[PDB]
Amino acid sequence: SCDNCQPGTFCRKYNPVCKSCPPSTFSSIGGQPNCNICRVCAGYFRFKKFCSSTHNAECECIEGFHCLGPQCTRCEKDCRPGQELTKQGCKTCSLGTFNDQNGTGVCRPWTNCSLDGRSVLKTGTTEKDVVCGPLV
Ligand SMILES: *[C@@H]1O[C@H](CO[C@@H]2O[C@@H](C)[C@@H](O)[C@@H](O)[C@@H]2O)[C@@H](O[C@@H]2O[C@H](CO)[C@@H](O[C@@H]3O[C@H](CO)[C@@H](O)[C@H](O)[C@@H]3O)[C@H](O)[C@H]2NC(C)=O)[C@H](O)[C@H]1NC(C)=O
Repeated sequence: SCDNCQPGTFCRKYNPVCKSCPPSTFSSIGGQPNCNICRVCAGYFRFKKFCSSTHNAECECIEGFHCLGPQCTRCEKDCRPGQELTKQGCKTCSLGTFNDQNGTGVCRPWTNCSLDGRSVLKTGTTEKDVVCGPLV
């Protein structure tokens, strides 16, 4: 029977032979009637894993970008200041928080001048921390 075939092959029900998957195709399961066409990673994408007869190629994003979604279906540009990288992609810092860093970092809460026993000299932004004053 055609079900005794190993991975990296294709096999037909009417004439059972475990013929090797040809170049730039693959099969992970076994003795299917076809091989699947190998993925290519170009443009904004790069190869994280390459294709072989047994496994598919897997993609990365280029420098300055990052994978978005389940199986890196798209690339997103790395976050600006005032944004943070989350699972749903770059998102703006919520009120009271900030991030001054470009293409990196995490939204951290504003300095609390009352907690330090000080006055507020300048107000906070999504991209800028509060500036505190003297001690009261
Ligand atoms: C400076 O920080 C104080 C206290 O900060 C506390 O500790 C920090 C390390 C963080 O964990 C903070 O999340 C935490 O607040 C801030 O004062 C607090 O403000 C909150 C939000 O307005 C007050 O909550 C309210 O409390 C009343 C009852 O008192 C409720 O009815 C409201 O529904 C609401 O929950 C909270 O009372 C207050 N806490 C204290 C201990 O004072 C302050 O906002 C902050 N200042 C600045 C300028 O950012």
